[PDB]
This record gives sequence, C-alpha cells and structure tokens, in this order.
Amino acid sequence: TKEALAGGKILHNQNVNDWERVVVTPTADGGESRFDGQIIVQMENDDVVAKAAANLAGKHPESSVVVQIDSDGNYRVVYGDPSKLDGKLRWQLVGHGRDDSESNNTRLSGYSADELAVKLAKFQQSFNQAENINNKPDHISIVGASLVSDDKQKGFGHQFINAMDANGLRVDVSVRSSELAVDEAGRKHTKDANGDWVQKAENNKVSLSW
Ligand SMILES: O=P(O)(O)O[C@H]1[C@H](OP(=O)(O)O)[C@@H](OP(=O)(O)O)[C@H](OP(=O)(O)O)[C@@H](OP(=O)(O)O)[C@H]1OP(=O)(O)O
Ligand code: NA
Repeated sequence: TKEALAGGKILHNQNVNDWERVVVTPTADGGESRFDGQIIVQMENDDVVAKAAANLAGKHPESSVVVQIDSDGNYRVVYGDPSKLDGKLRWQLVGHGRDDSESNNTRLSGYSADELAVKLAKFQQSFNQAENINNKPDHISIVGASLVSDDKQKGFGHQFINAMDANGLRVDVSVRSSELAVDEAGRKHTKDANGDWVQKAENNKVSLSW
C-alpha cells in the first residue's frame, strides 16, 4: 500500500540524533541513472518519510548517500559513503508537503521555500567541510506532495529554485503538483484526477531549469 508524502500527522524535524534509522534494502532492477551519485536528504523524523528515503537509496544502492538533517542544521549519514559523491549529482529531498494554498503546498518538512534553500546551502558547506567532498548538486528532485501549482507555473518549486540560486546553488528542480508516494523499489507514484496511484504520469511533474 502506498503512503502519501502529503502530511496528516505532527511534524518532528528536531534533534537528528533522536531520529529513527531504517534499513536500506538494495533493489537490483533500478536501471541506469544520469547521476553519478546522489544524496537522499531526509527532512523529518516520520516513518513514511524515512522509508521513502531508504527506498530511493535502495534503487541505486552503490551510489546513494542518505542524510538526515534537523531544524538546527545538524546532519548525519545513515547510508552510503560520501566518497562516491563525485560527478553529476542529484539531491532527492524527502519530506511531507503541507500548508495548502491557491498554488498548493507552501512547506516541506516545515520549511518555506526560502528557509529550505538556506538550510541546504548551509548543509552543502557543512557536509563538504566534515566529509571533505564536493556534494554540489546539478538537480534537486523534490520528493514531497503537491509542491508546485496544478498548472506548474507557480508555488513552492518556483520560489525554491530562485531561493536556491540566491543562496549560491544554481540547480534544476523537479517537483510534483499531486500527491506523491515512493514504493518498495524506490519508484515514485502520483495521484491521477480520479485519486488513483499511477506511475510515470509526466503530467503531474515539472522540471524547472535556467
Ligand atoms: O529511469 P527510470 O527508471 O524511469 O527512473 C526515473 C529517473 O530516476 P533514476 O535516476 O532513478 O533513473 C528520473 O530521474 P531524471 O533523470 O529524469 O531526473 C526520476 O525523476 P526525478 O529525478 O525528477 O525524481 C524519475 O522519477 P518520476 O517517477 O518522478 O518520473 C524516475 O522514475 P521512477 O519513479 O520510476 O523511479
Ligand atoms: Na533511469
């Protein structure tokens, strides 16, 4: 059964050292990725979020690093080796989207688009300093429900791509206007107009670029 990343329970994003850690099970049918490595960034201490982050890493088990990061900016690596992060990198940000508006959700794991950009910019420098690694992403995949407007023209993803650039991270951003879930193979599902979970519905996502 799919569990949406659309909120519904209380946000717990503080004190990373007190978060659950879940097992990543490598799946062997992940195929090829354009990214040489990736960071899965788990943004809150919630079972749906933690499982989704672990399942994404399991799709590319040899080149994925999972980080948990809290409201104070403290982070820890819970899967993978940062030394694999060389080349064309993606970050997949995993959290619940919440706080609806005319342009859909306004917060991912409690963070506005501006706040999220600041957090990620600090994290890039902290991670690079502590791990001695350039983790600079080319692409951010926002793995949370309904973080761009239905027509794909407004909302969180648009404010986020600009705020990221303002904070020194020029990235492409993929983001979904619908509810979103991650399955046991690390593949994403969105909800269609009928409320049914589907895969590869390109109409539910947009890739914002420069
Ligand atoms: O090649 P596929 O097996 O079809 O997997 C794709 C691919 O991810 P991989 O890197 O794991 O191959 C996409 O990556 P892009 O190069 O297009 O960026 C990703 O898109 P996002 O990066 O935007 O997350 C997409 O996810 P989506 O379902 O949202 O299209 C995902 O497909 P799966 O969901 O089946 O893993
Ligand atoms: Na692929």
